[PDB]
Amino acid sequence: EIGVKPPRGILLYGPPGTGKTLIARAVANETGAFFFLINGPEIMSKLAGESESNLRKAFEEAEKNAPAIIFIDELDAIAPKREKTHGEVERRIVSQLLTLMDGLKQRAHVIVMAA
Amino acid sequence: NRPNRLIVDEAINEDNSVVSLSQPKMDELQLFRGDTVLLKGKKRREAVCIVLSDDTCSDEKIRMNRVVRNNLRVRLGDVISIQPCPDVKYGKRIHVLPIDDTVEGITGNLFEVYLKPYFLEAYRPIRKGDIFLVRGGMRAVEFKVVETDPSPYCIVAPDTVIHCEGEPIKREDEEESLNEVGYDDIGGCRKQLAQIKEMVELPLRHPALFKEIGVKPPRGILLYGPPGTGKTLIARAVANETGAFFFLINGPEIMSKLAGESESNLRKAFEEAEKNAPAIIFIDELDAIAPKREKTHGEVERRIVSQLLTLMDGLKQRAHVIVMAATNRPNSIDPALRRFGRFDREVDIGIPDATGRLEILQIHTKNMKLADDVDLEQVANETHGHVGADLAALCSEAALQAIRKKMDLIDLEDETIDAEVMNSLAVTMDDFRWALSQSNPSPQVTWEDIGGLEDVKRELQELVQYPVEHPDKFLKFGMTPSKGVLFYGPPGCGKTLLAKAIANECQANFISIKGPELLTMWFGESEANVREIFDKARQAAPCVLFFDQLDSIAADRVINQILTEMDGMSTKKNVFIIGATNRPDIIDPAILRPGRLDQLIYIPLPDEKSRVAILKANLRKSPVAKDVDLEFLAKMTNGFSGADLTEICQRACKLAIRESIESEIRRERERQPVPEIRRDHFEEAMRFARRSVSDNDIRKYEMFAQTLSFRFPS
Ligand SMILES: Nc1ncnc2c1ncn2[C@@H]1O[C@H](COP(=O)(O)OP(=O)(O)OP(=O)(O)O)[C@@H](O)[C@H]1O
Ligand SMILES: Nc1ncnc2c1ncn2[C@@H]1O[C@H](COP(=O)(O)OP(=O)(O)OP(=O)(O)O)[C@@H](O)[C@H]1O
Ligand SMILES: Nc1ncnc2c1ncn2[C@@H]1O[C@H](COP(=O)(O)OP(=O)(O)O)[C@@H](O)[C@H]1O
Ligand SMILES: [Mg+2]
Ligand SMILES: [Mg+2]
Repeated sequence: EIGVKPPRGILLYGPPGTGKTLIARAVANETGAFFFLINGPEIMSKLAGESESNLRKAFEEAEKNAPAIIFIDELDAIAPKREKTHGEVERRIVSQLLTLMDGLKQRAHVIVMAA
Repeated sequence: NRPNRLIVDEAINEDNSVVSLSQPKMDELQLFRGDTVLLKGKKRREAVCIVLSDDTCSDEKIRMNRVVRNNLRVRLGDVISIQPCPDVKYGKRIHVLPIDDTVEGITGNLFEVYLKPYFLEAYRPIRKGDIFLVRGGMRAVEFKVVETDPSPYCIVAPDTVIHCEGEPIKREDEEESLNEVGYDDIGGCRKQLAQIKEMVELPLRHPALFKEIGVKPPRGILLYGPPGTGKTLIARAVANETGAFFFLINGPEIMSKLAGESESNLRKAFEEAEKNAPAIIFIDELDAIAPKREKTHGEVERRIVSQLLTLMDGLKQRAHVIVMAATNRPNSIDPALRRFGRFDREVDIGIPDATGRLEILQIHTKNMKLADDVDLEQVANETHGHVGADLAALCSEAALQAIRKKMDLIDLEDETIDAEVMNSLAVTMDDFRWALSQSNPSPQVTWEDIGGLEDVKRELQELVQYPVEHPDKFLKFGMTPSKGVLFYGPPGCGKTLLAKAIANECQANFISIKGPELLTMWFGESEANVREIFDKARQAAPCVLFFDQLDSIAADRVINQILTEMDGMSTKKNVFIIGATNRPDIIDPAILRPGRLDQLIYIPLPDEKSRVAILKANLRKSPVAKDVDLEFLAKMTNGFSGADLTEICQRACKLAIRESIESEIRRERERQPVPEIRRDHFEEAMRFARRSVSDNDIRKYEMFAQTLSFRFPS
């Protein structure tokens, strides 16, 4: 009614031990919306291109169970500087994540967190 | 400004089928009442309606109701074009579809209740996609025209078949089409938008014009700006209100595709662009898709860059397609892309200005429910460095403060929120003020200190201020002011503070260097020190250079470097040099020639009256009682410099301060005055002091003075 879109991406950053994934656990335990958990290195797959498809499938799994929350633990594992990345698959994964985040406005009911 | 252009006006008795035009403009267009005409507005939205006339209508205005206003995606005061729409045939079969929430809870037959009476013998002209509102039933229901036969323009005759079975239209789709994004939405870049439109639409609209002059249109347009300016928004707006087909390519979307599938996508984009000419290709974030070919760790990126190069070179401009790019780092784009023939024109999208950011805030906040108190102009002023993305984030933060203010009355655990709260909820100026609070945008010495030498100070203004005081007179009358002045005499005239005062009077920084500091006991370091000092003076212009113990500088090539750089410094006219010498005989004449040090000013020991002036200055710096006589102190300081007299004042101040503190501490301790000085302390400081400069030094300086009377004939 007031006319402002919800915040689509929240980044939790801090020194080790502060309680970021503890916040994630608390939210996953006491939120109403369906909770999807993503661990960065878990995205990797041996088959050609299956890791980007894993990120994609996670996002559409959030789509079907809307509203949803996606938690991407250890975001720096899969989101380094593409100017400094020497690997093709990692660069494709970062770009795929960027495309998903840009479409997250199209989603209209999904919120993603990262620690 | 054209007769076809008509300013939007309110309708009085015009329904969805009729529009009113003034009689003089009705004759000007050679139009007749009852004719069918084509209506064009923003965002390439058209309509067809019956044309009528109203004598109460202003000439420059056109009458059409709110529904027709919506169908043209405009508001009151906007500009639309009017043209005849000949050969609109009678309808055979047209399909209309309702809106979901407008029909929710309605279970009757849509046709009989709404459509047939509203289309009964009306001969209503309707174009595909038009939205029309029909009264009746329990509540007014909106409908969407999805299909007509013939298309797009048709007349609903009595024999026209009307059917509405199918799927209703959602509110989200209609809302997205309604708000969407136009040229008016982008604010603060009207110059850049005008340049873009004239650069891109003219080859699309008039390729023949470029053919006649014989000049090929620009092939590619490159957008470079800091992140947040709105290049993607400009791309979307161009995608909207251009007749040519628009194909959008995202750099991340192409990178995310597997190797060889990005190649196929680029090929298919160019093929579709040439197939449906005229066309536009946009590659957003060109830096993402095209890294520097010299420095790229992946072969796939180089392949994609080279494929883009070949495809853009292969464009023959007969299809007249324009490729368009946007970036955050223009230098990150490959040099081959920026060369002539590829992305030849580059458009800079800078940070919006105050009026521009006020415009941006207008569009951002016009969706938002607003109170009367909040003023957008003050917020725009307080956002000096905020770019449009920061403005949107600031709007969100202000809304969030409104939410927090209404948070206490509401409950999070509730499944629904109360209506009285939301109609009570409103954003004020204070919310924007808090958002602004959190938001983050992306000499000393004077002339009074030195007592005396007022004429010397006037000479100093003649030296320094006159070029600024009257530059026009200097321009008319050949004049290069002296850049160097020598102060010769005892170290008792305050020339050090005269330099600071002359620098301060023009608010120019002042540099002071001691004589032995220049030496370095190295073969070329000492000379390089002088050159570095002269460079500092040149770059820190306007400035004044002071060389304490300048004579001590003067086998020895350092002085010769000084002459060299003093010759060189003549190019810059606002740098000044002042010289201090302890003995005048030692300094070489080559230092004191005109062009290096042409003004010789004698610095005399302070006068007794000048000593009283120094005493007044010291009374200003430190409170002093009137029991002591300033004349007596000045008399007793004949052989003492101004510095030693000031030190006498300082010591007297110390003694009197000690006396006052001791008396007040004695009073405070017995419980458990005169910071102004007495004559006793002044006598103490007089007898403590020793002479600064003997008579012999004054004899030397006087002899130097004597080493330094005309009437023209007839
Ligand atoms: N603010 C806090 N309140 C209560 N317990 C906390 C808090 N912060 C951390 N802890 C506890 O300390 C430990 C911190 O581990 P945890 O992995 O949650 O921290 P983190 O900073 O999010 O981790 P990492 O930096 O490795 O991602 C856990 O046992 C957690 O329960
Ligand atoms: N001049 C403007 N007028 C209206 N809205 C603007 C303006 N500038 C920015 N915005 C708003 O700020 C946001 C800009 O997002 P957008 O992705 O288009 O920016 P950008 O600078 O082109 O992006 P990027 O850095 O990814 O190239 C949008 O919400 C847009 O509505
Ligand atoms: N003739 C003078 N008249 C007024 N003040 C002086 C005079 N000579 C020195 N002073 C004061 O004494 C302080 C030290 O001066 P000093 O550097 O010894 O003079 P000089 O530049 O002749 O060596 C300065 O702050 C200056 O204000
Ligand atoms: Mg953790
Ligand atoms: Mg952008």
